[PDB]
Amino acid sequence: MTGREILEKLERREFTREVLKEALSINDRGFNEALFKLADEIRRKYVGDEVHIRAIIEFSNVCRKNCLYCGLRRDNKNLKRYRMTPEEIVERARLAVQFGAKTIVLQSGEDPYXMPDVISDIVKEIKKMGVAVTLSLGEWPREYYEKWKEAGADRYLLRHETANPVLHRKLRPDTSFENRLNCLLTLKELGYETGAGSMVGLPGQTIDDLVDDLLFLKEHDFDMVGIGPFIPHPDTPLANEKKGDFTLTLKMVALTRILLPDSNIPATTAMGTIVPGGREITLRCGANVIMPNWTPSPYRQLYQLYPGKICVFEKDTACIPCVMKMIELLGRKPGRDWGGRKRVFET
Ligand SMILES: C[C@H](CCC(=O)NCCC[N+](C)(C)CCCS(=O)(=O)[O-])[C@H]1CC[C@H]2[C@@H]3[C@H](O)C[C@@H]4C[C@H](O)CC[C@]4(C)[C@H]3C[C@H](O)[C@]12C
Ligand SMILES: C[C@H]1O[C@@H](n2cnc3c(N)ncnc32)[C@H](O)[C@@H]1O
Ligand code: MET
Ligand code: SF4
Ligand SMILES: [Cl-]
Ligand SMILES: [Cl-]
Ligand SMILES: [Cl-]
Repeated sequence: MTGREILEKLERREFTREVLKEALSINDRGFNEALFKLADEIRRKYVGDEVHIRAIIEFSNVCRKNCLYCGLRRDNKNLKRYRMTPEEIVERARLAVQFGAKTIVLQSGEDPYXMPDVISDIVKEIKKMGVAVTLSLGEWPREYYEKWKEAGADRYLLRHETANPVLHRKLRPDTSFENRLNCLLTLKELGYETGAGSMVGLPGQTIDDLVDDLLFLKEHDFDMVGIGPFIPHPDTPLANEKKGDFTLTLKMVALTRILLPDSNIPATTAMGTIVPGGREITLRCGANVIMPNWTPSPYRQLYQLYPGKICVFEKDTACIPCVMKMIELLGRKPGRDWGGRKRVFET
Protein backbone atom coordinates (compact mmCIF):
# COMPACT_ATOMS: atom_id res chain seq x y z
CA MET A 1 0.00 0.00 0.00
CA THR A 2 1.12 3.58 -0.66
CA GLY A 3 1.42 6.14 2.14
CA ARG A 4 -1.88 7.70 1.10
CA GLU A 5 -3.54 4.27 1.07
CA ILE A 6 -2.22 3.39 4.56
CA LEU A 7 -3.54 6.68 5.94
CA GLU A 8 -6.94 6.05 4.37
CA LYS A 9 -7.11 2.57 5.87
CA LEU A 10 -6.15 4.01 9.30
CA GLU A 11 -8.88 6.65 8.94
CA ARG A 12 -11.40 3.91 8.03
CA ARG A 13 -10.11 1.85 11.01
CA GLU A 14 -8.90 -1.10 8.96
CA PHE A 15 -6.35 -2.06 11.60
CA THR A 16 -4.81 -5.10 10.00
CA ARG A 17 -1.34 -6.40 10.79
CA GLU A 18 -0.43 -5.47 7.23
CA VAL A 19 -1.55 -1.83 7.59
CA LEU A 20 0.34 -1.43 10.90
CA LYS A 21 3.51 -3.03 9.51
CA GLU A 22 3.46 -0.72 6.49
CA ALA A 23 2.88 2.37 8.67
CA LEU A 24 5.95 1.54 10.77
CA SER A 25 8.03 0.59 7.72
CA ILE A 26 7.47 3.74 5.59
CA ASN A 27 10.03 6.49 6.38
CA ASP A 28 8.68 9.21 4.11
CA ARG A 29 8.49 12.63 5.87
CA GLY A 30 5.12 13.46 4.30
CA PHE A 31 3.59 10.20 5.47
CA ASN A 32 4.97 10.58 8.99
CA GLU A 33 3.69 14.14 9.34
CA ALA A 34 0.24 13.07 8.13
CA LEU A 35 0.25 10.17 10.61
CA PHE A 36 1.16 12.55 13.44
CA LYS A 37 -1.56 15.02 12.38
CA LEU A 38 -4.12 12.21 12.30
CA ALA A 39 -3.18 11.07 15.80
CA ASP A 40 -3.24 14.66 17.10
CA GLU A 41 -6.70 15.16 15.63
CA ILE A 42 -8.01 11.87 17.04
CA ARG A 43 -6.61 12.87 20.44
CA ARG A 44 -8.36 16.22 20.30
CA LYS A 45 -11.68 14.74 19.18
CA TYR A 46 -11.81 11.93 21.75
CA VAL A 47 -9.95 13.22 24.83
CA GLY A 48 -9.91 16.95 24.24
CA ASP A 49 -7.29 19.56 25.09
CA GLU A 50 -6.88 18.70 28.79
CA VAL A 51 -3.43 17.35 29.63
CA HIS A 52 -3.66 15.30 32.82
CA ILE A 53 -0.90 15.77 35.35
CA ARG A 54 0.22 12.68 37.30
CA ALA A 55 2.79 13.54 40.01
CA ILE A 56 5.24 10.65 40.36
CA ILE A 57 7.07 9.81 43.58
CA GLU A 58 9.82 7.24 43.05
CA PHE A 59 9.96 6.17 46.65
CA SER A 60 12.50 3.35 46.65
CA ASN A 61 15.22 2.28 44.16
CA VAL A 62 15.64 -1.16 45.81
CA CYS A 63 14.85 -4.01 43.44
CA ARG A 64 14.88 -7.79 43.65
CA LYS A 65 14.72 -8.25 39.86
CA ASN A 66 17.55 -8.10 37.33
CA CYS A 67 16.04 -6.74 34.09
CA LEU A 68 18.89 -6.31 31.63
CA TYR A 69 17.90 -2.76 30.53
CA CYS A 70 17.30 -1.20 33.96
CA GLY A 71 19.70 0.86 36.02
CA LEU A 72 18.02 -0.38 39.26
CA ARG A 73 18.66 -4.05 38.46
CA ARG A 74 19.81 -5.99 41.53
CA ASP A 75 23.27 -6.74 40.11
CA ASN A 76 24.08 -3.03 39.86
CA LYS A 77 26.45 -2.38 42.78
CA ASN A 78 27.34 1.12 41.42
CA LEU A 79 24.24 2.66 43.02
CA LYS A 80 23.39 4.03 46.43
CA ARG A 81 20.07 2.44 47.40
CA TYR A 82 17.41 4.44 49.27
CA ARG A 83 13.98 4.01 50.79
CA MET A 84 11.67 6.90 51.66
CA THR A 85 9.80 6.47 54.95
CA PRO A 86 6.00 6.12 54.80
CA GLU A 87 5.71 9.52 56.50
CA GLU A 88 8.03 11.12 53.92
CA ILE A 89 6.00 9.59 51.07
CA VAL A 90 2.64 10.72 52.45
CA GLU A 91 3.88 14.24 53.13
CA ARG A 92 5.51 14.44 49.71
CA ALA A 93 2.17 13.36 48.16
CA ARG A 94 0.42 16.04 50.26
CA LEU A 95 2.78 18.67 48.85
CA ALA A 96 1.94 17.54 45.30
CA VAL A 97 -1.79 17.81 46.04
CA GLN A 98 -1.13 21.29 47.47
CA PHE A 99 0.54 22.09 44.14
CA GLY A 100 -2.55 20.92 42.24
CA ALA A 101 -1.82 17.28 41.38
CA LYS A 102 -5.04 15.31 40.98
CA THR A 103 -3.29 11.90 40.62
CA ILE A 104 -0.36 10.66 42.71
CA VAL A 105 1.75 7.90 41.15
CA LEU A 106 3.82 5.78 43.53
CA GLN A 107 6.61 3.92 41.73
CA SER A 108 9.48 1.84 42.98
CA GLY A 109 11.78 -1.03 42.24
CA GLU A 110 10.33 -4.34 43.36
CA ASP A 111 11.29 -3.65 46.98
CA PRO A 112 9.98 -6.29 49.38
CA TYR A 113 10.16 -3.98 52.45
CA UNK A 114 6.88 -2.20 51.75
CA MET A 115 4.84 -5.15 50.50
CA PRO A 116 1.93 -5.31 51.01
CA ASP A 117 1.01 -3.52 54.26
CA VAL A 118 3.15 -0.40 54.20
CA ILE A 119 1.84 0.37 50.70
CA SER A 120 -1.72 -0.15 51.93
CA ASP A 121 -1.18 2.27 54.80
CA ILE A 122 0.33 4.91 52.46
CA VAL A 123 -2.48 4.52 49.90
CA LYS A 124 -5.12 4.97 52.61
CA GLU A 125 -3.52 8.19 53.83
CA ILE A 126 -3.15 9.68 50.34
CA LYS A 127 -6.74 8.74 49.37
CA LYS A 128 -7.94 10.96 52.26
CA MET A 129 -6.61 13.92 50.18
CA GLY A 130 -9.33 13.33 47.53
CA VAL A 131 -7.06 12.44 44.62
CA ALA A 132 -6.52 9.40 42.43
CA VAL A 133 -3.76 6.99 43.38
CA THR A 134 -1.81 5.00 40.83
CA LEU A 135 0.64 2.26 41.79
CA SER A 136 3.57 1.11 39.71
CA LEU A 137 5.32 -1.48 41.88
CA GLY A 138 5.94 -4.39 39.51
CA GLU A 139 4.81 -8.04 39.75
CA TRP A 140 3.31 -9.24 43.05
CA PRO A 141 0.81 -11.87 44.17
CA ARG A 142 -2.88 -11.36 43.42
CA GLU A 143 -3.41 -11.01 47.15
CA TYR A 144 -1.20 -7.90 47.30
CA TYR A 145 -3.06 -6.32 44.36
CA GLU A 146 -6.34 -7.12 46.11
CA LYS A 147 -5.20 -5.52 49.37
CA TRP A 148 -4.06 -2.36 47.52
CA LYS A 149 -7.40 -2.10 45.70
CA GLU A 150 -9.24 -2.44 49.01
CA ALA A 151 -6.95 0.26 50.46
CA GLY A 152 -8.27 2.56 47.72
CA ALA A 153 -5.76 2.43 44.81
CA ASP A 154 -7.40 3.45 41.54
CA ARG A 155 -4.91 2.56 38.84
CA TYR A 156 -1.90 0.33 38.22
CA LEU A 157 0.86 0.82 35.69
CA LEU A 158 2.62 -2.36 34.55
CA ARG A 159 4.21 -1.91 31.13
CA HIS A 160 4.22 -5.19 29.21
CA GLU A 161 7.72 -4.14 27.97
CA THR A 162 7.71 -6.40 24.90
CA ALA A 163 5.02 -8.77 23.64
CA ASN A 164 7.64 -11.11 22.14
CA PRO A 165 7.84 -13.85 24.78
CA VAL A 166 11.32 -14.91 23.81
CA LEU A 167 12.77 -11.41 23.96
CA HIS A 168 10.81 -10.74 27.18
CA ARG A 169 12.34 -13.73 28.96
CA LYS A 170 15.87 -12.83 27.83
CA LEU A 171 15.53 -9.24 29.00
CA ARG A 172 13.61 -10.04 32.20
CA PRO A 173 15.25 -13.27 33.39
CA ASP A 174 13.35 -13.47 36.70
CA THR A 175 10.00 -13.70 34.98
CA SER A 176 8.11 -14.05 31.67
CA PHE A 177 5.66 -12.43 29.32
CA GLU A 178 3.12 -15.05 30.47
CA ASN A 179 3.57 -13.79 34.05
CA ARG A 180 3.38 -10.14 32.99
CA LEU A 181 0.17 -10.70 31.07
CA ASN A 182 -1.36 -12.67 33.95
CA CYS A 183 -0.59 -9.72 36.28
CA LEU A 184 -2.23 -7.28 33.82
CA LEU A 185 -5.32 -9.52 33.52
CA THR A 186 -5.53 -9.83 37.33
CA LEU A 187 -5.28 -6.05 37.70
CA LYS A 188 -8.13 -5.56 35.22
CA GLU A 189 -10.26 -8.24 36.92
CA LEU A 190 -9.80 -6.48 40.26
CA GLY A 191 -11.16 -3.25 38.79
CA TYR A 192 -8.01 -1.19 38.41
CA GLU A 193 -7.65 1.20 35.53
CA THR A 194 -4.74 -0.67 34.03
CA GLY A 195 -1.75 0.61 32.10
CA ALA A 196 0.52 -1.37 29.79
CA GLY A 197 3.04 -0.27 27.16
CA SER A 198 6.47 -1.02 25.88
CA MET A 199 9.94 0.12 25.03
CA VAL A 200 10.94 0.79 21.43
CA GLY A 201 14.37 -0.06 20.05
CA LEU A 202 15.28 -2.81 22.51
CA PRO A 203 18.23 -4.93 21.38
CA GLY A 204 16.86 -7.76 19.24
CA GLN A 205 13.46 -6.14 18.76
CA THR A 206 12.08 -6.03 15.21
CA ILE A 207 9.41 -4.03 13.38
CA ASP A 208 7.18 -7.11 13.48
CA ASP A 209 7.64 -7.09 17.27
CA LEU A 210 6.40 -3.49 17.36
CA VAL A 211 3.35 -4.51 15.30
CA ASP A 212 2.70 -7.27 17.84
CA ASP A 213 2.93 -4.70 20.66
CA LEU A 214 0.28 -2.56 18.93
CA LEU A 215 -2.01 -5.56 18.36
CA PHE A 216 -1.55 -6.65 21.98
CA LEU A 217 -2.54 -3.21 23.25
CA LYS A 218 -5.60 -3.15 20.98
CA GLU A 219 -6.59 -6.70 22.00
CA HIS A 220 -6.67 -5.91 25.71
CA ASP A 221 -8.05 -2.38 25.44
CA PHE A 222 -5.84 -0.88 28.14
CA ASP A 223 -6.86 2.30 29.93
CA MET A 224 -3.34 3.70 29.73
CA VAL A 225 -0.40 3.03 27.48
CA GLY A 226 3.14 4.12 28.31
CA ILE A 227 5.67 4.06 25.50
CA GLY A 228 9.25 5.26 25.36
CA PRO A 229 12.53 4.55 23.63
CA PHE A 230 15.08 2.19 25.08
CA ILE A 231 17.99 4.22 26.49
CA PRO A 232 21.16 2.19 27.35
CA HIS A 233 22.39 2.50 30.93
CA PRO A 234 26.13 2.21 31.56
CA ASP A 235 25.79 0.01 34.66
CA THR A 236 23.84 -2.71 32.82
CA PRO A 237 24.54 -5.54 30.34
CA LEU A 238 22.99 -3.43 27.56
CA ALA A 239 25.38 -0.47 28.08
CA ASN A 240 26.83 -0.68 24.57
CA GLU A 241 23.60 -1.20 22.64
CA LYS A 242 21.93 1.41 20.45
CA LYS A 243 19.28 3.79 21.80
CA GLY A 244 15.78 3.58 20.42
CA ASP A 245 14.85 5.91 17.60
CA PHE A 246 12.74 8.89 18.62
CA THR A 247 10.71 9.10 15.39
CA LEU A 248 9.87 5.40 15.41
CA THR A 249 8.83 5.68 19.07
CA LEU A 250 6.68 8.71 18.20
CA LYS A 251 4.97 6.66 15.48
CA MET A 252 4.18 4.00 18.08
CA VAL A 253 2.53 6.66 20.27
CA ALA A 254 0.60 8.02 17.25
CA LEU A 255 -0.60 4.55 16.22
CA THR A 256 -1.57 3.73 19.81
CA ARG A 257 -3.82 6.83 19.86
CA ILE A 258 -5.34 5.85 16.50
CA LEU A 259 -6.01 2.29 17.76
CA LEU A 260 -7.16 3.26 21.25
CA PRO A 261 -8.69 6.68 20.72
CA ASP A 262 -10.14 7.14 24.21
CA SER A 263 -7.09 5.93 26.13
CA ASN A 264 -4.77 7.89 28.37
CA ILE A 265 -1.31 8.10 26.81
CA PRO A 266 1.61 9.86 28.51
CA ALA A 267 4.40 11.86 26.87
CA THR A 268 7.01 9.90 28.78
CA THR A 269 10.10 11.37 30.34
CA ALA A 270 12.28 9.08 28.18
CA MET A 271 10.94 10.95 25.13
CA GLY A 272 12.22 14.19 26.66
CA THR A 273 15.57 12.60 27.48
CA ILE A 274 16.36 11.32 23.98
CA VAL A 275 15.41 14.58 22.23
CA PRO A 276 15.23 18.08 23.71
CA GLY A 277 11.55 18.99 23.74
CA GLY A 278 10.55 15.38 23.09
CA ARG A 279 7.63 15.41 25.57
CA GLU A 280 6.10 18.48 23.95
CA ILE A 281 6.35 16.84 20.50
CA THR A 282 4.73 13.69 21.86
CA LEU A 283 1.83 15.69 23.37
CA ARG A 284 1.17 16.93 19.83
CA CYS A 285 1.29 13.46 18.22
CA GLY A 286 -1.32 11.64 20.33
CA ALA A 287 -0.39 11.92 24.00
CA ASN A 288 -2.61 13.60 26.61
CA VAL A 289 -0.89 12.92 29.95
CA ILE A 290 2.32 14.15 31.55
CA MET A 291 4.07 12.82 34.66
CA PRO A 292 6.18 15.50 36.35
CA ASN A 293 8.77 14.17 38.73
CA TRP A 294 7.97 14.74 42.40
CA THR A 295 10.74 12.64 43.94
CA PRO A 296 12.65 14.83 46.39
CA SER A 297 16.38 15.35 46.70
CA PRO A 298 18.57 13.58 47.64
CA TYR A 299 16.74 10.58 46.14
CA ARG A 300 15.68 11.88 42.71
CA GLN A 301 19.23 11.57 41.36
CA LEU A 302 19.47 7.97 42.60
CA TYR A 303 16.48 6.76 40.55
CA GLN A 304 17.84 6.60 37.04
CA LEU A 305 16.42 3.67 35.12
CA TYR A 306 18.30 5.19 32.19
CA PRO A 307 20.85 8.05 32.21
CA GLY A 308 20.13 11.69 31.38
CA LYS A 309 16.94 12.10 33.51
CA ILE A 310 15.72 15.63 32.60
CA CYS A 311 14.53 16.72 36.06
CA VAL A 312 17.57 15.58 38.02
CA PHE A 313 19.13 19.03 38.50
CA GLU A 314 15.83 20.79 39.14
CA LYS A 315 14.47 21.77 42.57
CA ASP A 316 12.06 19.50 44.46
CA THR A 317 8.99 21.51 43.52
CA ALA A 318 9.99 22.59 39.97
CA CYS A 319 8.31 20.02 37.79
CA ILE A 320 4.61 20.65 38.47
CA PRO A 321 4.98 24.38 37.66
CA CYS A 322 7.14 23.51 34.66
CA VAL A 323 4.51 21.19 33.14
CA MET A 324 1.78 23.76 33.77
CA LYS A 325 3.80 26.30 31.77
CA MET A 326 4.31 23.59 29.12
CA ILE A 327 0.60 22.87 28.89
CA GLU A 328 -0.16 26.60 28.45
CA LEU A 329 2.51 27.21 25.76
CA LEU A 330 1.16 24.18 23.88
CA GLY A 331 -2.30 25.82 23.83
CA ARG A 332 -3.73 23.09 26.04
CA LYS A 333 -5.48 23.05 29.48
CA PRO A 334 -4.68 21.19 32.73
CA GLY A 335 -7.03 18.40 33.69
CA ARG A 336 -9.94 19.54 35.84
CA ASP A 337 -10.81 16.19 37.46
CA TRP A 338 -8.83 12.99 38.13
CA GLY A 339 -8.50 12.30 34.38
CA GLY A 340 -9.84 8.76 34.53
CA ARG A 341 -10.57 7.10 31.22
CA LYS A 342 -13.80 8.40 29.62
CA ARG A 343 -14.80 5.57 27.33
CA VAL A 344 -16.46 6.44 24.06
CA PHE A 345 -18.30 3.29 22.99
CA GLU A 346 -18.31 2.84 19.26
CA THR A 347 -18.53 0.25 16.48
C1 LIG B 1 1.15 25.21 48.42
C2 LIG B 1 1.27 26.73 48.51
C3 LIG B 1 0.64 27.23 49.82
C4 LIG B 1 -0.88 27.23 49.91
C5 LIG B 1 -1.54 25.86 49.81
O1 LIG B 1 -1.29 24.96 50.60
N1 LIG B 1 -2.43 25.74 48.84
C6 LIG B 1 -3.20 24.53 48.61
C7 LIG B 1 -3.95 24.70 47.29
C8 LIG B 1 -4.70 23.42 46.92
N2 LIG B 1 -5.22 23.40 45.54
C9 LIG B 1 -4.15 23.29 44.54
C10 LIG B 1 -6.03 22.16 45.46
C11 LIG B 1 -6.00 24.63 45.28
C12 LIG B 1 -6.74 24.63 43.93
C13 LIG B 1 -7.28 26.05 43.74
S1 LIG B 1 -7.85 26.33 42.20
O2 LIG B 1 -8.56 27.63 42.23
O3 LIG B 1 -6.69 26.37 41.29
O4 LIG B 1 -8.78 25.24 41.89
C14 LIG B 1 0.72 27.46 47.28
C15 LIG B 1 0.88 29.00 47.40
C16 LIG B 1 0.96 29.52 45.95
C17 LIG B 1 0.69 28.30 45.08
C18 LIG B 1 1.16 28.37 43.62
C19 LIG B 1 0.59 29.59 42.90
O5 LIG B 1 -0.84 29.68 43.07
C20 LIG B 1 0.93 29.56 41.41
C21 LIG B 1 0.68 28.21 40.71
C22 LIG B 1 -0.83 28.03 40.45
C23 LIG B 1 -1.15 26.70 39.76
O6 LIG B 1 -2.57 26.57 39.55
C24 LIG B 1 -0.61 25.55 40.60
C25 LIG B 1 0.90 25.72 40.74
C26 LIG B 1 1.31 27.02 41.45
C27 LIG B 1 2.83 27.14 41.41
C28 LIG B 1 0.83 27.05 42.92
C29 LIG B 1 1.29 25.82 43.73
C30 LIG B 1 0.86 25.87 45.20
O7 LIG B 1 -0.57 25.67 45.28
C31 LIG B 1 1.30 27.16 45.89
C32 LIG B 1 2.83 27.22 45.95
C1 LIG C 1 8.99 2.46 34.26
C2 LIG C 1 9.33 1.94 32.87
O1 LIG C 1 10.59 2.51 32.52
C3 LIG C 1 11.07 1.76 31.44
N1 LIG C 1 12.54 1.63 31.46
C4 LIG C 1 13.31 0.89 32.33
N2 LIG C 1 14.60 0.95 31.94
C5 LIG C 1 14.66 1.70 30.79
C6 LIG C 1 15.68 2.11 29.95
N3 LIG C 1 16.95 1.72 30.13
N4 LIG C 1 15.38 2.88 28.86
C7 LIG C 1 14.09 3.32 28.65
N5 LIG C 1 13.07 2.95 29.47
C8 LIG C 1 13.36 2.15 30.52
C9 LIG C 1 10.37 0.39 31.47
O2 LIG C 1 9.55 0.31 30.32
C10 LIG C 1 9.58 0.44 32.76
O3 LIG C 1 8.35 -0.27 32.74
C1 MET D 1 11.08 1.17 38.13
S1 MET D 1 10.56 0.10 36.78
C2 MET D 1 8.79 0.35 36.94
C3 MET D 1 8.18 -0.23 38.19
C4 MET D 1 8.29 -1.74 38.33
N1 MET D 1 9.62 -2.10 38.91
C5 MET D 1 8.20 -2.38 36.96
O1 MET D 1 9.23 -2.82 36.39
O2 MET D 1 7.08 -2.46 36.39
S1 SF4 E 1 12.41 -2.52 35.36
FE1 SF4 E 1 11.23 -2.42 37.39
S2 SF4 E 1 11.50 -4.76 38.02
FE2 SF4 E 1 13.02 -4.53 36.33
S3 SF4 E 1 15.04 -4.13 37.41
FE3 SF4 E 1 14.05 -2.08 36.94
S4 SF4 E 1 12.93 -1.53 38.81
FE4 SF4 E 1 13.38 -3.77 38.91
CL1 LIG F 1 -2.18 7.50 36.12
CL1 LIG G 1 4.17 5.71 31.71
CL1 LIG H 1 9.98 7.13 30.77
